[PDB]
Amino acid sequence: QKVFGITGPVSTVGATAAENKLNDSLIQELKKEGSFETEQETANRVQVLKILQELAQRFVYEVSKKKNMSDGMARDAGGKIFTYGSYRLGVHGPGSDIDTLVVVPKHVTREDFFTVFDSLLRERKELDEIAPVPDAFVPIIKIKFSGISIDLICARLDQPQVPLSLTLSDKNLLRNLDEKDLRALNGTRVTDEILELVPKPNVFRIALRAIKLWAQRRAVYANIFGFPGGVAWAMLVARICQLYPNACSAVILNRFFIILSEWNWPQPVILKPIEDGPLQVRVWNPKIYAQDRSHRMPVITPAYPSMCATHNITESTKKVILQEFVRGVQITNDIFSNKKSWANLFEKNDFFFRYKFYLEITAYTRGSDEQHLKWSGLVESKVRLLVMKLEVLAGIKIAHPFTKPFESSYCCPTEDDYEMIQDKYGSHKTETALNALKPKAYLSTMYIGLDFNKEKVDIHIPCTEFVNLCRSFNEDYGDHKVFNLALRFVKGYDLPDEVFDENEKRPS
Ligand SMILES: [Mg+2]
Repeated sequence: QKVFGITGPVSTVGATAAENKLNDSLIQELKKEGSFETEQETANRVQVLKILQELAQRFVYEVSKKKNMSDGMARDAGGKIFTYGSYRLGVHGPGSDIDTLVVVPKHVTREDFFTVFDSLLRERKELDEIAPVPDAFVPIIKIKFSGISIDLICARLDQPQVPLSLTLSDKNLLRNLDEKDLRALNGTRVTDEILELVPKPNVFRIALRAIKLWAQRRAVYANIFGFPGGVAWAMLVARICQLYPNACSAVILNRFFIILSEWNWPQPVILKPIEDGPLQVRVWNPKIYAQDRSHRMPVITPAYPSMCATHNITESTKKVILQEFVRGVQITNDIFSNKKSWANLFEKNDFFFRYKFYLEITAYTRGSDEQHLKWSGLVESKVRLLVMKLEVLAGIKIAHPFTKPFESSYCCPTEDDYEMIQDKYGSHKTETALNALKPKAYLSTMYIGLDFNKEKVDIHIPCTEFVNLCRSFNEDYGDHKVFNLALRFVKGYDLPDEVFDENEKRPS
């Protein structure tokens, strides 16, 4: 049974009463920490999805009519919404976006999605916000609609109709699709497979809710900065579910930390045998592809074509993940022996207390929210490259990127003030000299914690290269009247208080 994975179960023993009690405690702690939304919020999501399906049909219909098709053929053309990622898995929370895919027949172009479908959304009274990003890895429209955040992508099939009955599991659907359409289909195909690959979906969901919370709190969740993201975490949980098909989620978590802490990296985590299929694309294969051999902690997607979802993991972030696995073993063991609580497991990281030195990376923009989102996105996208350059330097013991940029915005009349913002920010010694308060200047700041092992050592070259790289991406970047980029080396005693919550106090 594929549900027991590629190695067979470790144990088919069922949960005991004591284990189920630990599981009840685990669920109550998840509830206390806000993991679950209300029944009303779930209803609200279901309603917006009905509307999205209606609009997806209307979109395909309108495009079809514009290309001179009869009413019947335009109806027949169809159009269908799917969800993927956390909502589709049922592990979403009150804040969560719905990752949503719009699948359209062959005559409906990506251009049509960004014009006709985009306009259909803008005509709705329920639309709160809309931000099209036709450039992203997967071209996307991000919206808020009746208060719910929806992330919308589009895939064009090589068939003239998209009926309501359509499922995406048939790998023949991938024939004749361009790279972007393949990418677009991959998310939903993988999510759907993960669900079919675990022995008991609700055990999986509770375990994954816990790992998502744990990973966010422990600052090991962010694919962009070299940590596993949602799909990778989902697959790691799924693997352990297969090994203990009759276990309770609390037991899955204990076994998870142990197994992954002890695992023989770079040996891969795989949920089902790697499939071949009808395309000429490479499937993950460290035997024959040197890039694949380089993956440090490979977590491989099950849907054809299999790929490594954790390719971004670096030398430094691997160490952090493994450290966090070890803490998890210690703590869950203690919870099982009734010495510690689930709340102990989910305690927030102490990133800003644990290093003597930090590198601050600040992306400034003076203009619209749009070009800042684009600029910072760009700068944010390169941070992992700086980490890889820093971490291989002789003097550097670790270069540990934080997982979330600190965001800020300001009243910036001149022209002068933008200059003054770039100056007093990043150090607690000079930061107080800000206000008001908060025409606008944006900031995104990433932090890299540094551990060094005649002192120094000199990190300025990779830093300068990083700045030059980010400026290179177009002539605008590039400017200096609008876009700017700063790297600052700070001691821990001198970190800005944006970095501590009103719950901790700064070290010295
Ligand atoms: Mg998302």
